[PDB]
Order: sequence, then structure tokens, then C-alpha cells
Amino acid sequence: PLSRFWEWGKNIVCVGRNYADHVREMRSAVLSEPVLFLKPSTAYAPEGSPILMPAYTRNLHHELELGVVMGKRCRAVPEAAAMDYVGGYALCLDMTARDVQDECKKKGLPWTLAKSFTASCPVSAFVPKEKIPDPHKLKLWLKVNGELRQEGETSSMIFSIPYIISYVSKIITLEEGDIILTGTPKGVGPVKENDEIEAGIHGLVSMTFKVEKPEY
Amino acid sequence: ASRPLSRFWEWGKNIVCVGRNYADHVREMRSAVLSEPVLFLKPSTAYAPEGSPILMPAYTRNLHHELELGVVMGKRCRAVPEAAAMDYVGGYALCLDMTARDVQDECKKKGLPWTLAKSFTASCPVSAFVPKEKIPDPHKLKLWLKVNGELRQEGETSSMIFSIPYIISYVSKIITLEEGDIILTGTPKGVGPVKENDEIEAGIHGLVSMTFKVEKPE
Ligand SMILES: O=C([O-])C(=O)[O-]
Ligand SMILES: O=C([O-])C(=O)[O-]
Ligand SMILES: [Cl-]
Ligand SMILES: [Mg+2]
Ligand SMILES: [Mg+2]
Ligand SMILES: [Mg+2]
Repeated sequence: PLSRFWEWGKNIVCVGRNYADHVREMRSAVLSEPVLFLKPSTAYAPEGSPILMPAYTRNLHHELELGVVMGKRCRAVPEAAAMDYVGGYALCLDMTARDVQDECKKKGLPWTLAKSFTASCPVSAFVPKEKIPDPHKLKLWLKVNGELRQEGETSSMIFSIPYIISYVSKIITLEEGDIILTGTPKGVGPVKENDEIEAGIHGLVSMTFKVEKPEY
Repeated sequence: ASRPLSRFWEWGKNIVCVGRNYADHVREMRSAVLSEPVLFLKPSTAYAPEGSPILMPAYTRNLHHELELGVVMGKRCRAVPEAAAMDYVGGYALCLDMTARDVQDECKKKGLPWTLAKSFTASCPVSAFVPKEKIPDPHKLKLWLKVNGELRQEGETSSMIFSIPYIISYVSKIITLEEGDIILTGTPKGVGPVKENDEIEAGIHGLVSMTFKVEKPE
């Protein structure tokens, strides 16, 4: 079932630079097409699993994002058909080792250690598509230890969800249960061991995660 | 329930790739080896088993072949020591890390992800599964690759800068590996372009071979 998509889904695709105010806080520039990177299936941390800090970062950031879960195999589809391939949604955190990412960008290296480590994708319960007639009218929020740190409106996305789906599908075929993370609004920032993150989509879902270090 | 490793590309979730693992490839790229292997990812839909085409992306004019040994995981592998790492291997496959090299040069220059260069649909042509029992030492293999009958790449897995047990241990500490995940262990020298309708043949001497046609989609 899609209600447990993180258990069997193979691929995670992430969009970068999709909120103008996040682009500004990063001091980057918006390109003509969305930036894409990948996370492995073992990046998923469903509720009840910890956010795990990698030992090689001293600057682990939260990033609040809407995930789009695919309901059917999606290969090179037009924008106008792209929503037909969506099964539903989930709220994700694109946990990011920001210090590692800065080095990767500077040296022209892959973004893997910065973005694609174990438990780098905390994920909410699945929200069926029927509950979200317009994914560009959602409000996202995130708290650390009870204090609000990120909020965003999906109406602020530079690239629309039907564009993202179509764009990704032409580069990488998407299977049933693959997710696309659609980028973070402004307000990214560090977390430390034992922080409690609470996050949600207003009116639809919330989730709580503890930041931990590996006990192995 | 469980599915056979003989068809790992059909159900396996993740592809992890090592960069800069053969000194003579590093030289031809004019790069440098770091203290640790470079890692990048491919999606499950990068897999092109025999009988499927290599698909050229529309956005490249310089699609390169890269000949690599793949290590297929047989058991869930989380943060394991080097000395235990081979216990987690199920077997092997020969892969091509198809690379849009023009796109990769731009990505490096702009500090962007290597995704469009490395991680597109059909970017991982893959041989038949070779069970671990047939390869007691994966660092004593000879790899070869032909384009239209002409030899273009050959390599010896003894030349790997980082060993397979090191790579598995290193990767497992960063990214937990599931049963049926593959690790591509890097290319020897001789990478080069292919064009539409080229025939690629490749093999591990004495163990496996495979043939792929280069096509454009639909
Ligand atoms: O680059 C990113 O990850 C983003 O914009 O969310
Ligand atoms: O960087 C690479 O792809 C390699 O060395 O195989
Ligand atoms: Cl990358
Ligand atoms: Mg995957
Ligand atoms: Mg992000
Ligand atoms: Mg390679």
C-alpha cells in the first residue's frame, strides 16, 4: 500500500532552489530548470525512527518540504498529464550536512555526503491525493523544541508540481512509490543532538522526530 | 516475499557508484584521488538489463562508456567493519556507468549535483548476476569492453585504489545498504564516446559477457 510507501519504495528525487526566499538566504541564483539530486531508500526515517546525525558534520540543517508520491509508473510524461501519475503526498525533511555541502559545491563534487545519508529523509504519514485537490495552496510549518523555525506556502514554488513531475520523468523514470521532494522555503537552520522536531502541513498531517547519534 | 539475486535489477532499490578508483582513469580525467572514495547515486530505473537498450539523453552530445565491476549485496549492511564486509556480499555483475560527460563538466564547474550527468534512465547497463561462489577474489578479475568489435577498455581489478571490503565498509557507515543494492567500483582508463546504433560488448574474462545497442528513446 501507498500508506506504507517508505517501506517498499525504491527512489527519492529532490528538487533544489524552488523557493525564491530560500535561494536568497543561500546566496545562490535560480536556474532555468530545477536542480535535482537523489537520496537512497535508506534515507527514509518514518515516524518512530530517529533523525541520525552523521559523524562528519558539525552543521546538520533541517529543510521542510512537500513530498509528491507517485501512484503509477511515470516515464517522460507531459506537464498536462503529470498529475494523473500522482498517488498522494507526504511531508519530508531534507536533512542536510551544510558544511559538507559547501565543500562539495566548491570542489565540484557530488552532493552525496551532504544530502544522501542514512535517515536524511524523515517522512510523515501518506496523504492521499483526494485530500489535496491543490498542492500549491498548502501551508507548511516546523518547530524545534516547541519554537517555530520554518514556515512556507507552496504557492511560492518557482516550478510547479506538474512541471517538476514532467521534468524529472524525462530524465529519470519514476516507479510507483517513488517520491519527489519539492524544495524548502526560507528558514533553514542547524539542529543538535536531542532536539525535538515537530512539523506539519496545516490541516492535513503532523509528525515528530528526535535528533540522535548512531548507537552502533 | 524474497526475490532472487539472479534478477536483482528488477527489485533492487539503490545503486551506489565509486569515483576515482583506478589511477590511470584519474590521470586521463586530470582529477586527483582524495583521502576517501568519491560516491554518487543512480536511481533503480538506471538499470538496463540485457535485452534493453542503452538510451542516449537528448541533452548530451558526449555520452561516454565506463566499464565497472558491480558488487551486489546479499544481506542488509549497516556500518560494518572492513574485516566483515565480504560476508554481506551476494555476488557480482558487470556494469557500464554511462555518463553524459559534457553535462558532467558543467556540473563540476558550477558546483551542481552530478544527477543529469550520471543518473538518468538506462544509465546502468548490467550483466547477468554472478554468484559470489564463482568469484573467490574479486581483485583478480580482468574486465574488457568493445565498441563495434574494437577493444576500447580493459582493466584489472587488482588496480583498484580502494578495495571492495574498504568501499563496502565506507559506504555502509554513510548509507545503509539493503539486500539487492549494488556498488559500482569505478572504471579503468579508456573511457570514450558512443553514438546511436553502436554495439557495446563487455565482459569479465572467464565469467560473463553482455551486449547492448545504443539507441535514442521511442
Ligand atoms: O536545494 C535544496 O535542497 C532546496 O531548495 O530545497
Ligand atoms: O568517476 C567515475 O565515474 C569513475 O571513476 O568511475
Ligand atoms: Cl550528486
Ligand atoms: Mg533508489
Ligand atoms: Mg532541499
Ligand atoms: Mg564510474
